[PDB]
Amino acid sequence: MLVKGNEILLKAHKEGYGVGAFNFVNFEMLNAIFEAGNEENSPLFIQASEGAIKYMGIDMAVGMVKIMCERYPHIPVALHLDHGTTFESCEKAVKAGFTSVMIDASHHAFEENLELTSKVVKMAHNAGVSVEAELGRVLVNPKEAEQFVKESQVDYLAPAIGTSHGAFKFKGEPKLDFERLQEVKRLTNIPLVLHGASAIPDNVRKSYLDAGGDLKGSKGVPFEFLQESVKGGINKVNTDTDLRIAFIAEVRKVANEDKSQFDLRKFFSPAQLALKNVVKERMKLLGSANKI
Amino acid sequence: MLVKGNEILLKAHKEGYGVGAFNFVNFEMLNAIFEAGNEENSPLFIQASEGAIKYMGIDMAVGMVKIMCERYPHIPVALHLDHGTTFESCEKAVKAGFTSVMIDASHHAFEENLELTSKVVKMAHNAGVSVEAELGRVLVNPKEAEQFVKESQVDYLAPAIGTSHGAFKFKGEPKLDFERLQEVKRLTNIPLVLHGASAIPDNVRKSYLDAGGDLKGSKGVPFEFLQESVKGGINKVNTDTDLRIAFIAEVRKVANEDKSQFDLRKFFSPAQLALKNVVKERMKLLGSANKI
Ligand code: NA
Ligand code: NA
Ligand SMILES: [Zn+2]
Ligand SMILES: [Zn+2]
Repeated sequence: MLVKGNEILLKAHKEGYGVGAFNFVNFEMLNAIFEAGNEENSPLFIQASEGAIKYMGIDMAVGMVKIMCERYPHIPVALHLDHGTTFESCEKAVKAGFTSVMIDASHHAFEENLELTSKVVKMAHNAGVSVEAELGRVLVNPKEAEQFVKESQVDYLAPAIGTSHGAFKFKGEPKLDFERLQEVKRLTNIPLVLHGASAIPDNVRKSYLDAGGDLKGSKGVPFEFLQESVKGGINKVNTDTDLRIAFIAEVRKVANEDKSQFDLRKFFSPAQLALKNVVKERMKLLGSANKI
Repeated sequence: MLVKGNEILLKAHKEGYGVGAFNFVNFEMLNAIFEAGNEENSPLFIQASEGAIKYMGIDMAVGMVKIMCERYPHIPVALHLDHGTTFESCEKAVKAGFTSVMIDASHHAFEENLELTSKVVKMAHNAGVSVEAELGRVLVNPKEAEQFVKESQVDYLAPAIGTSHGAFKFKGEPKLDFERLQEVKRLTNIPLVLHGASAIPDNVRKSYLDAGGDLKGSKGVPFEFLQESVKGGINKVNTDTDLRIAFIAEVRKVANEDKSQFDLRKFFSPAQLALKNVVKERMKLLGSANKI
């Protein structure tokens, strides 16, 4: 059941909890996410990257979501364009039926970022679609964020607040700038979004490594990081990496333990279950559980 | 573009070629099958087992197919219930939008098989849906097949003609009973269906084995078996095992060559390609290519 992204995030903003934004690239991922939402009674914020959209076809991406909505008509669902890179991409998503689009111009200077973002906002808003943007600079400047939000009229903002991600990659340990987050929150007074905050739960790790996987290069932030960010004003937490690892861990396991197995269901059923549980735990962690 | 099963198979029956009936259990399989049909200009006979329907949900199964039809409006597509086991299952498939249903009561005695098949036919025909049935007994008796088809009004029949399958499994290496096939074809004068005729292409077997797979128990039949079957009057060739081996082979390979890989696209993109190529080759082999 598709609704504006802002309808879900404004509630989270007002009531001070976080909503996991879960990516999907096919049916297996989508089904697991919906079942998680159903079992935890949590609103659903579903994300599709530009790569995922090319992979599925925007018609199949939206099509599958609409089908799942009819299964669980009681669950609020926002279909979100994850990291749109062009106005045309966001435009296509809007026409396709997305209820939320992100335009990422955070790698550009303030003025150009504001220009492109404002352009997307005008288009999306005219079609009743919510918009997300990103802003940094190194950590974001709260007063810059204030002006950016005011002039762009974006619905939610992803501020650079400690994660090594996108145009704000750094060398060393990621650290949540809590006070900076609170300042941004106070000055903007809109839902805030957290990017590049992969948690890699212990059990998920262990499942992947047990299946012969290698995670050297994928180190996650503590659960405390996510909890503190939510207390700081974060209302949307992008979740993809954690889903992939749990999913593929099971795929590797099945391959290892039975060389003669080629029934897709045998691979992807456990994979779905693992992914579903990650989503469920994330919903409880962020506080979106029992919010329906 | 959904058309009734008999529309596609009757053309194959008249012109003496075979149409591959390809199973799918998710998006990846379905997409590869459609791309294959598009690239070989071949009609599409898509199959969904009761297990696949349980896995996907009949709403998603039909839903995805309808979406794919909109992508390739020029390709005739028959959505087929593979090995339905009850009247209710066939009925649910019909109400869901399937354009062809198979009721498998071949493990029952003639009278009971005919009775259930006839009931399914009455229901399906009333809804404009084609029906497939199966008959044996050991090899099928042509005269029995003649009476079965005449009294049941079934659209196409799967005769036990040499393959180890279902209620007609055996120990030795399968041999096509060509003259028996010809007699059944001669007496029934309807499209015939071949079950349990997996023909793993050399490259497919190699790919799966190279990836550390084990195929003990999946020998199958030579291409010539399929070719002679079509010459004999077979118009529908169930294809599932061959698709899954090609698909999983690539999945295993990706898992083997990079332990740090958990991008689902990296796994399933090559998997789709492999499956697509199997379908394309099968279409050319059976002679459905360039028939659109
Ligand atoms: Na985003
Ligand atoms: Na069948
Ligand atoms: Zn970002
Ligand atoms: Zn059969």
